[PDB]
Amino acid sequence: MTNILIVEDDPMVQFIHRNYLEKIGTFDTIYSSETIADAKKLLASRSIQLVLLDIRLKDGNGIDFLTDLRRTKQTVDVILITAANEVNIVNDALHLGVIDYLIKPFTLERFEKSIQRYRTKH
Amino acid sequence: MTNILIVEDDPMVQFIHRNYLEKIGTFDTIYSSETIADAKKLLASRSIQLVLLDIRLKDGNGIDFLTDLRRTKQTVDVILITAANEVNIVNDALHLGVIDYLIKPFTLERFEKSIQRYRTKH
Ligand code: BEF
Ligand code: BEF
Ligand SMILES: [Mg+2]
Ligand SMILES: [Mg+2]
Repeated sequence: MTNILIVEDDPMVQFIHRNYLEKIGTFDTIYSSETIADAKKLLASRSIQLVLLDIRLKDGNGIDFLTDLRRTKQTVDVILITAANEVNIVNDALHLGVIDYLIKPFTLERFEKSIQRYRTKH
Repeated sequence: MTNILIVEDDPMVQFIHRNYLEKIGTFDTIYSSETIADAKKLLASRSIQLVLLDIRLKDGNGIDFLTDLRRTKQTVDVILITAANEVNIVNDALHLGVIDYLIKPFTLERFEKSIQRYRTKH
C-alpha cells in the first residue's frame, strides 16, 4: 500500500535495498534515483510514502536534501542508510570544520590524539 | 600560547578535560562554561583559540552554537566531545525526524528493524 524511493548512488547498494525490500515484500512500487535532482522529480511526479536516503551522492549531500524536504513540508518518512559517522555529518554535510569528534566515554589516549590533530592543523 | 574554553554542563567532565589539558601542559588559560550563554560571553571578552564542546547543554544545543560561531566567523578551533551519535545529531540537533539511521554495513535483520520502525509509527 506504500511506495518507496531509494536515493543512493552505488548501483550494487541500490540492488540490495531493492532486494531486501522484496524479501519483506509489503510495498507497492519501488523507485530508484542515483541523484538528488532525479529524487526531487520523482517526489513531484509520484506518490511516495518512504525514502531510503544515502548521504554522499554524486550531485550533492543527502542531509541538505532532507533539510529541504522538511522546509517544504514534504509528506514522506525517511530512513538514512549511509556510511557517514558523526564527524562526516558535522564536517562534510554541515561544513562546520571541527578538528575532531570524541565520543564519550573517551580514554586519555583518545583525548591526546584530538589535541595532536589541533597542533598538526596549527 | 593557546587558550581553551571548555563548554560542558557536567562539572565532573569539565574537571577531567581540565586534568587532561594540564597533563599535556601546552596551554595557557583554561576557561569553563556550563552554558551556551556563558560561553558566548567568554568568547566575546577573552582570548580563546580552542573550544572543547559538548552538544547537550541545559540552555541549548552545541551544534546550533557551533553553527553560530561559523556564521559569525569567530576565529576559533573546535573539538566536539559528546555522547551524541549520528541519530542524535540528525533528530535532536537538526530536528529532521528520520525514522532510523542505518550505518553501512548492515545486516538483513537490522534493515528489517528499520522497516518495522516505519510500520510501528503508522
Ligand atoms: F554514500 Be553514502 F552516504 F554511503
Ligand atoms: F551532553 Be553532551 F552531548 F555529551
Ligand atoms: Mg553514496
Ligand atoms: Mg551535556
